[PDB]
Amino acid sequence: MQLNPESADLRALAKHLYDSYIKSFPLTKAKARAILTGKTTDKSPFVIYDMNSLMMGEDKILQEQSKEVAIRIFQGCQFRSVEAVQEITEYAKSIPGFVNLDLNDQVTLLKYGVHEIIYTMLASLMNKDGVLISEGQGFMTREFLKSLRKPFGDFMEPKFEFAVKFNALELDDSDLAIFIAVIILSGDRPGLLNVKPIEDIQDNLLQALELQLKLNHPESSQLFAKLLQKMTDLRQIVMEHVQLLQVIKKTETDMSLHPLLQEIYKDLY
Amino acid sequence: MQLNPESADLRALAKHLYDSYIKSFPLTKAKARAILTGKTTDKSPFVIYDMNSLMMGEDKIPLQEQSKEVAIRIFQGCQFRSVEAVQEITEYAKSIPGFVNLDLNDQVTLLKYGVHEIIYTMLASLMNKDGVLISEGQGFMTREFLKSLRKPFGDFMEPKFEFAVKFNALELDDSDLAIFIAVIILSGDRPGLLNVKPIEDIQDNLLQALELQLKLNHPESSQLFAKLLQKMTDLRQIVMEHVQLLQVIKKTETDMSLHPLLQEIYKDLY
Repeated sequence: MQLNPESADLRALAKHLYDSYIKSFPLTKAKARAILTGKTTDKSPFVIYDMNSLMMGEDKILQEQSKEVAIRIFQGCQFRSVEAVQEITEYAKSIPGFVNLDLNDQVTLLKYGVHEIIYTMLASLMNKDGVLISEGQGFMTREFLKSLRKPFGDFMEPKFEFAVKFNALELDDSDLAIFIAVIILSGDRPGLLNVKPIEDIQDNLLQALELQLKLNHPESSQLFAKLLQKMTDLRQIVMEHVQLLQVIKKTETDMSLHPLLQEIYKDLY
Repeated sequence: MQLNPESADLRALAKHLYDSYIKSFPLTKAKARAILTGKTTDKSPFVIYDMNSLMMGEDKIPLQEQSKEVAIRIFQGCQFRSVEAVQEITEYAKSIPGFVNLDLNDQVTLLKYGVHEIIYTMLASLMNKDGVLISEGQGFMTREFLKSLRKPFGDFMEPKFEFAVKFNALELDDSDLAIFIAVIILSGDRPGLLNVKPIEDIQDNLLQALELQLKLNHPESSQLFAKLLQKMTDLRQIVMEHVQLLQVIKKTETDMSLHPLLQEIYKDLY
């Protein structure tokens, strides 16, 4: 490793991705950690730890029902998911060379990868106790999400399980900006014609990420390998999610989905 | 990259894994590629490209519907080998430095989730754009023939062929495969394990060994380490779509049994 024009360019590529990551995503890992440790005073979130804390929290964010509780939560998860797909698309277009690829392959790269990004970025909002909700305005506890009516008391546990392992790597927004870009640009997704120009964009991004982690994480040896193996855990989560979603469409027929999400989930896994 | 005691040890770890890989697996990539390119002069396999080539081929290896009878036998022969393969992988796993000293419940666990990932990584060595070597180089079944089989069997081999194409383009050899296989086995993030600390401790070395092997052996391929690691993603997807498909053949066909060794592996998996 040395200071040469190629290394200087890999840093330039890294800065670019970071600046566009900041421009695309409003709730950054730095921003969310600050809240999660109480370093901010403006963003003091309400904690939803039970039913009585949820009903009071709905005032900020029939006679009696617990079914309406699991329905309302799940709908709000897909409410944010749609807003998130918009940001990821805005971001994807800023990756050097993405636009100049086949548009039918741009559609493809975003179709399979959007969910992997969603969950990578969701871990930034999480801790062993719970998740930040409503752009940092609320905090829903892990155990509360777990107590929800079957089979909803299981749709968030794999994300929390992942989040714990991922967060132990101690990555920052500068590292996440390259990693997110790496995930998008993959030459092993189905329905791709031009894998050659994609694998060349990713080769640069991987070269950029390897250097970023070398400079930023002197302590973590084999982090590059560790971070790359998390893409395996992300695919499993995306797969177990669509597998769980088929149970919602079947067992509880009266549970609709947004047409933007309906197109993504169609003919996926 | 430098020559120091740690690097010398990583090479020793690499040699060890290769020598046990050779001892465990009889049909190596080198061996299979020679058959596939007609460089061997004895192992001349019979090509099964349709129905008539299969019947004549069955002479070399039920009044029911022909298309159903043929799909059933093929699918059974895929699992007959799969069993023989699990035995080889287990023999290999025991040779990885530190595997035996771990928890035996964790040893059972690691092999439970990883055996299928290895099976498919090693299956790609027997494959080319045209088909797959069957019965240890005695036969060659075509991709398109496997694709024509009665629903939903005409779909169980396509993901393996798709993978194989991408994996083989990396141009790995038995030395590289020997470390990669070992890396897959020592996966930390699997269910039913509490001793993640010693498991990760083994994989960190294996990964360090693989990074050096690819650096020395593949001077041309600059991000081969990153590329090869991303294939573990494709392997998990295949193992997942496989168990998901296996569910269909039991619900569709009541008269479709499985070997008790495989029955234990697939149980409570994905």
